[PDB]
Amino acid sequence: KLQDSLDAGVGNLVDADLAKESAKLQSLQTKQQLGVQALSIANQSSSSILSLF
Amino acid sequence: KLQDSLDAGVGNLVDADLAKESAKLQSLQTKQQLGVQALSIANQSSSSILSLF
Repeated sequence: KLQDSLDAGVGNLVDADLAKESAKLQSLQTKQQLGVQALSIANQSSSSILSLF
Repeated sequence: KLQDSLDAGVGNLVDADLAKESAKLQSLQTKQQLGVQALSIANQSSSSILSLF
């Protein structure tokens, strides 16, 4: 019983809960796709100079 | 981040505003054509004396 309680305490000490991570993964994947879109929009800005000439 | 800030500072230090140059260039082209035509009209001062003789 002592070894059981000790392993349970180590598991509380270290193990992460995954139900939070199913949310965190979705949020960061969506934010990454928005970041690539924002980076494309930022890269495109230089094209306007050519219209002036 | 610090190298990005230093590069942005150099860019503010030396970059030209091309939208200003788009106006300044056409203004100088028109002024140059006016200067050439003015020099052409000034060249003909010798023409008037032929009528006197």
